[PDB]
Amino acid sequence: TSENRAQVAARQHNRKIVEQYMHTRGEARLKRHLLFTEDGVGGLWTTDSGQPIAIRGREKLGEHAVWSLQCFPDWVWTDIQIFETQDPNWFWVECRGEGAIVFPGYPRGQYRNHFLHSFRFENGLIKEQREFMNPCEQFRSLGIEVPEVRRDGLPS
Amino acid sequence: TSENRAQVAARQHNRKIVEQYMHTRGEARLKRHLLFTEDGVGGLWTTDSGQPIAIRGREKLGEHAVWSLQCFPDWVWTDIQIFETQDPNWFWVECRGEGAIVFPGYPRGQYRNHFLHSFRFENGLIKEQREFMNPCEQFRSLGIEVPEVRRDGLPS
Ligand SMILES: O=C(c1cccc(O)c1)c1c(-c2ccc(O)cc2)sc2cc(O)ccc12
Ligand SMILES: O=C(c1cccc(O)c1)c1c(-c2ccc(O)cc2)sc2cc(O)ccc12
Repeated sequence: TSENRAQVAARQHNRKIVEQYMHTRGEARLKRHLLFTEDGVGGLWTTDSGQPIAIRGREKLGEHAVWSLQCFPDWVWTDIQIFETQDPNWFWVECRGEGAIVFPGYPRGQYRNHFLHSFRFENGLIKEQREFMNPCEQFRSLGIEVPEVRRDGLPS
Repeated sequence: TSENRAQVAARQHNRKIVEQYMHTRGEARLKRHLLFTEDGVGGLWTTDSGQPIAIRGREKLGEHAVWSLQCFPDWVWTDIQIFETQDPNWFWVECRGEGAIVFPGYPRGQYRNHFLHSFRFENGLIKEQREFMNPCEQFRSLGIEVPEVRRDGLPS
């Protein structure tokens, strides 16, 4: 059907955008915001406070990349697995990430973590990117003590 | 093609299993392990230590459900969104979960969180289930202090 053709076409184009995003590194990160719609949103959905840190708007995304290039100067996404879905405009990615972390007021460290990303598209560009990770590993990379759930009472 | 028919059939059956898993509640949780292969694995991939808590084998999954029915006595998954993928044997689920948490040696609490699940299938049953969440919300539900990354030096 004409609908299936349109959905197939959208999914193939959108997959190329996800691939490009995931392989953007170095100075090219300063232009990654051009993969978003003008009102596109990106950011980190898993933080210590329980609220997302959402960067709203293509312009603010480009401004944020200037910061992230300083505080994550050599970040790489690795082990990238891209998942298309029944929605041609919705993709998920499982990957790892790694790089130096140079966060204001903390010792320089090395950060490694597992990540899941969600990518939702509109008219050929990213409308919403969300990443999900375990913040405990970011705490460790910053030298912040991670609390330990006591396991004495739990099954082996 | 015959391959596409086989993949389409697998995906439709597997989706019904994911739906059944996500809607299993109450005493029916004691039989949820029958949705797994004999060597199937399930568990929690995001914890304070950074290592998964994997429950290995259909038999051990059924034993674990006895524990989880005591310590999460009224758990419900809500806001369930099931994502098929290009792999007919791989699904992702975005959802929320909620219920009392009655963990050994901690005050009884109420736990709410956002979750992602991965479901991989073999021969019509779950070979690997993995959940991913932000442990900071589980800490809060247990009365454990969550450290705060200092944000003074960060862009507004
Ligand atoms: O790393 C990040 C982060 C968040 C969004 C985008 C990004 O590129 C990095 C964290 C925070 C952060 C907040 C505002 C900001 O302008 C830069 C950074 S605050 C915080 C608290 C945590 O517990 C864990 C992570 C972060
Ligand atoms: O809740 C869970 C959990 C884990 C797997 C399956 C399950 O049903 C529940 C956590 C833990 C746990 C470990 C062993 C066990 O037999 C029961 C529980 S240890 C720990 C540490 C954290 O930081 C956060 C969660 C858990």
